[PDB]
Amino acid sequence: SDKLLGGLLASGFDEDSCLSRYQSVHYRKPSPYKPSSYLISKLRNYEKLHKRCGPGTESYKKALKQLDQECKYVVWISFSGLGNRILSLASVFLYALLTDRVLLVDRGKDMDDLFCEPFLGMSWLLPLDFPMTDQFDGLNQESSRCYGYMVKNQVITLSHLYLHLVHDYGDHDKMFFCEGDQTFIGKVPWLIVKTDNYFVPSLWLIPGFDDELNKLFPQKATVFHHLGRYLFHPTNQVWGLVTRYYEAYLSHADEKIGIQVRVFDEDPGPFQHVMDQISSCTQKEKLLPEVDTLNTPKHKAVLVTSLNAGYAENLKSMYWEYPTSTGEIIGVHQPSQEGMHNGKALAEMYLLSLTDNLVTSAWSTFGYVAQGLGGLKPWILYRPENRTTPDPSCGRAMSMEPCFHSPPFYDCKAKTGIDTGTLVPHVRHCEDISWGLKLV
Ligand SMILES: Nc1nc2c(ncn2[C@@H]2O[C@H](COP(=O)(O)OP(=O)(O)O)[C@@H](O)[C@H]2O)c(=O)[nH]1
Repeated sequence: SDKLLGGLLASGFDEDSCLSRYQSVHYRKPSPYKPSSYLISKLRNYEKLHKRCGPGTESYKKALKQLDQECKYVVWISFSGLGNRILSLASVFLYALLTDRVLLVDRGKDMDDLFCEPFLGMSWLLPLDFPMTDQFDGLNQESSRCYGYMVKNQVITLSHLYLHLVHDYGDHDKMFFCEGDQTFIGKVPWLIVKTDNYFVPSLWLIPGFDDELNKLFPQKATVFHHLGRYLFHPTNQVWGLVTRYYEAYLSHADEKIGIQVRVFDEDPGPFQHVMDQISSCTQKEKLLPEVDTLNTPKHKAVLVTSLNAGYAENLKSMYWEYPTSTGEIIGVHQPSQEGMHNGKALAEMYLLSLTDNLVTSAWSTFGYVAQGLGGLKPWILYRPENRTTPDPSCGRAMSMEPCFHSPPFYDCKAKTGIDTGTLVPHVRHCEDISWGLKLV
């Protein structure tokens, strides 16, 4: 039932310690995407595993002694910007599900300040004494237990491997995405991953993983919408930022439009070419109305997020200064202008996720997280060139999924390059960044 997201969440968490977990319902349209029964059982079974093998259990103490050389593990290193961390952690989780491993999370500076516990009865956090923690900063493509390094140097009983899956990775790190190397990695009890990518799409190209993924996800472009909603619930101090903003500014409207504005440029602007992009997109797509210089009205709330407030200022000044062609009543709202940090950034992604129709910015993982949690197939503001308003200014995404920006392009069987975006109908080149891949 609705608190549990059609069965995706388990009941029995203590409510006061993570209010947001089951108070989604009061702020959110129910999602039209039903998790499959298979997936539900995958998630209930994972909780069982994570309980038996989790941090602090006897089995975890037993498995830990294998670091000097019936439970296996993958560890995520807190690394990169928040949006990356969300995506990448979700990917690692899917990985864990596909390899019968326990997920442990490096809490970094902030992870448990931002997210509640997602696994009933046992913490997902990596213990603070974990032997290898001090190495995490230093782990890279040239480390001795780097899988890519070992393959390159043709080395090959491993108790642990580092898996370098950062965007800068290479031909050898990429072999992670091949069946045969998966077969070998399969036997290693401790995996340590550093990554900044939503690498989910290339898992669908790995035989055996394909069959399971088809079953878990009959609707293939719901991977981040289900797993993201399962894993990420914001803590009480983040959720207060959401509820307070939503209550004060947002909850009167017949309709909500999200506009997620990321401008990848070392000058904060604001830029007139992007202002014009945003008013062309919202108008040409009938997301917001035109204004004039000469039923009964709906109220639309425009939620703008950006580092700079100039975009929201413009929209605000336009709908203030001029009547709408439609008679519609438009209000424009932006929460911050950042130029608690991480907490505001998360809240804003969750407030985006609450909108009825979302505009995103090309290449931005902030937009990916918001679209995904909300189950929103967005309109993507294309990445400009030469400070000119792209024409067309935006277009509808193929699907609500996040883009894998740095995928491998290798046919593991033939052992030769290949464009892995043109192999199956459900894995395609991204709308924003044509190099990448996403599920459709
Ligand atoms: N609060 C807030 N922070 C933002 C916004 N846009 C960018 N940021 C900050 O800059 C970071 C951008 O990195 P990331 O989250 O990985 O997303 P990306 O760089 O757009 O792909 C965000 O996490 C925020 O800390 C915004 O609209 N609101």
